[PDB]
Amino acid sequence: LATATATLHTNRGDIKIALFGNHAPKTVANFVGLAQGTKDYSTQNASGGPSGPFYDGAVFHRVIQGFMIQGGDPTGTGRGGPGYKFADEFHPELQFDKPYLLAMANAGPGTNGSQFFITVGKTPHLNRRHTIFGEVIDAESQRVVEAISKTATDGNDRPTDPVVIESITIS
Repeated sequence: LATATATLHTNRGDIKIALFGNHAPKTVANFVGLAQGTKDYSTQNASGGPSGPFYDGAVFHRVIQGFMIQGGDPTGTGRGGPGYKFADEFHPELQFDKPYLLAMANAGPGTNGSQFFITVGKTPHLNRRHTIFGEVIDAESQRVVEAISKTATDGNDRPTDPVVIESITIS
């Protein structure tokens, strides 16, 4: 299925994710573009600057145990994005019937920006509400995602110890 690989190098470990470029071409192209600094975004990146890799220094600001981990907001608040919205991409072969799925966070139809999430369980109520565009490959990466999901959080589901995406390798 996969047409490319992404590794989120976090301060709590690496997460190798297979990207579904043939099922969600625009979403994957958007994620890869931001990751590498190739996409033209109009806000600031997670390092506060105008250009380069968009997600470096980004946190997972929303972690809910046995549900998912969500990040990719340059402000780390949950209200931010790269300065644009774009369409969802639902594919009949992609649904939330396994854990460890990379998908886009959103505020309802057509609101994808930069925020994404990784599930830690089956979440069928998210079917046809969130674009799936990836899946974590190896068992070790699944463990990092698991450990991140179990981290201590405040009353808003924000981790007390910041989980930081230090950079992202594409390959």
